[PDB]
This record gives sequence, C-alpha cells and structure tokens, in this order.
Amino acid sequence: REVKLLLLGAVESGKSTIVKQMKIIHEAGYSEEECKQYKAVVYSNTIQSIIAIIRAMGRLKIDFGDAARADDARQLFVLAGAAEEGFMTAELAGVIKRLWKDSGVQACFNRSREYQLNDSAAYYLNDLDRIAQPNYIPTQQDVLRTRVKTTGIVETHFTFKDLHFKMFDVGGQRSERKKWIHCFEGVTAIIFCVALSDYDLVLAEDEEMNRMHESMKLFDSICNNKWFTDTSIILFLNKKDLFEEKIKKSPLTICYPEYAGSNTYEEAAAYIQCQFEDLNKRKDTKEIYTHFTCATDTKNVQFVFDAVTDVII
Ligand SMILES: Nc1nc2c(ncn2[C@@H]2O[C@H](COP(=O)(O)OP(=O)(O)OP(O)(O)=S)[C@@H](O)[C@H]2O)c(=O)[nH]1
Ligand SMILES: [Mg+2]
Repeated sequence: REVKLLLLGAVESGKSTIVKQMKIIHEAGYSEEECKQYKAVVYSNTIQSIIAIIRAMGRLKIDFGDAARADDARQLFVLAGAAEEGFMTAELAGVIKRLWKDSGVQACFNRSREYQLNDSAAYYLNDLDRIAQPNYIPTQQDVLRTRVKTTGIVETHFTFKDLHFKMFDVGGQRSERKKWIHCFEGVTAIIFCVALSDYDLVLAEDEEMNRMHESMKLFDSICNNKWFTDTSIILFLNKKDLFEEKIKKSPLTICYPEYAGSNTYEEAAAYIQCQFEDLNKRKDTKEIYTHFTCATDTKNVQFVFDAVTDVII
C-alpha cells in the first residue's frame, strides 16, 4: 500500500513544482500561513529576475530605451534589500514596474537564452501590481511559480487511490546529483523530469554542454541502471508550455542538428520524446511511461498523475 516515488532530473526540470502540486491536488493546498511563508520567496524571485535582466544588459551592451531608467535602476539596488525580507514598498514596485516596461529592458528579456533567468520572471513581473499590493498573500500559482534550488532530500506524504505515497525529491545541480544514490533504496517508481525548453540552453554550471544533452546522459544512466530493472520509469517531458512558445522562434537543430521535422510543437515534441526513449537499451523488456507536462498547471498534473498512478497500480 505504500509507494515510494523518487523525483530525478537536472536542475530546474520542475521536480519540486510537481511535489507542490501533490499538496494542492491531494490535500487542500497551501494555507494562508504557508502562502505567507512564500511571500519572501516571491519577492526575492521577482527582484532576482529584474536584477538578472539589468545585469545582462551590461554584459550584452543593451542600452535603456529611455535614459531616465538609469536612476530607476540605481534606486533599485538601494531598495532591493527590502524585498527578500518580505517587504515591497510602492516605491520599489514603481521602480520595477517602470524598468519592466522599458524597451531596452524588454529587448534584453527576449534574449534570455543568452543568460540565466528565472522561468517565472515574466509571470511575476507582469503581475507587479497584484503582488505589490498591501497585505499581499501568495496564491497557489504564485507558490508553484517560486524558484528555490533543492538541496538535501525533501520527503512528502499523501494518500491517493487508497495508496500511501511517500514522494522523494532531490536537487539537480552538480553537487546534489552526487547525493542521489542515497535515495536508491525501495523506490517503487521514478518520475524523471526534463525541461523541454532546455534544448537551446547551456548549463548554469557550464556553457559548452547543451542542458538537454546533460538531461539525456542522466536519463541514460538511470533508465539503464540494472538496480532499477523492476522500478517503473515515468518520464515527464516538462515545461511543454514554454517549449510551445520557444519552438516557434528557436530551431530544435541547435540541440539536435539531425532534426528534419518542422518547428511545430507536435513534431518537435515527439522528436525529443524519441530521443530520450531511444536511450533505453532494453526496449522490449523495459517500458518508459512518457508524459508531456506543464508542472505549474494543476489540471494537467492532476490528470497526468492519475494516469501514472493507474500505471503504478
Ligand atoms: N512555465 C513553467 N514554469 C515551470 C514549469 N515547471 C516548472 N516551472 C518553474 O521552473 C522553476 C524551477 O522549478 P523547480 O520545481 O524548482 O525545478 P527543480 O527541478 O525542482 O530544480 P532543482 O530543485 O533541481 S535546482 C520554478 O520557478 C517553477 O515554477 C512548467 O512546466 N512551466
Ligand atoms: Mg527542486
């Protein structure tokens, strides 16, 4: 009756967002106290995002659309400290707001594949007025959108379909992957997450190795690990919503030079699915249960997880 699910995957593939979904779906979601706890993370993610674009503008040599933004940018650092403490003055919000609307800033934002930027940058920045209002309390989506690198082993429990689930989540960054082996015992099923949107990105840890190629190496390792022969391997080709948006303006050939299909979601998605499933060295004896997901979308995850559970039995 107990089921141990181990979430694996490279950095920022969406493993922890899936864990938060289990809370939203199988419990009653984040309470007011828990949401308030996330208020400091939302604000630091937001400042972190705008500072990242402003930093990038310096390296890439992009000017502000209006010279006036220069002192707004300086006023940003003077007031940024407040943010991580969980406070957002109308003045700071005003400063971020004006910065986010600048064409030079927007020009740099659109070049975000050239540097590291929070996936939820536009989500928070576009909702500045809401998140900055007095007595703001994060909504479940706000919590789902927060980014905090995972270190250590986070364990979560929930009951679904009469089964007692014990879900384990670990971090995907270099230092943390070395510690995955500590969770290899008694795993009922592994949900390996992959950010489909990584195809045109370099690692936060390196820039000559394509993030998806790294994801492929990790999957090749796990999937084929004989220790995992009787463990169901579920593959979540995640961030399908960002992939759909990217495929229209960024060639999949960057990652896979041999790709002949068109820049359409359906064709490119199927191609990546095949790339990963092809790594399975025992296709007739081992089945990989693939699902396309958008971790932040509760409904998608709810139906996908219901499906995965039926597979687990
Ligand atoms: N738009 C969008 N954002 C997503 C999706 N899945 C995850 N995210 C966002 O991506 C960021 C990273 O997600 P997270 O769950 O922290 O990744 P992780 O794999 O758990 O990363 P780590 O813990 O190894 S470093 C978070 O801000 C989360 O809200 C998705 O499908 N769509
Ligand atoms: Mg995590």
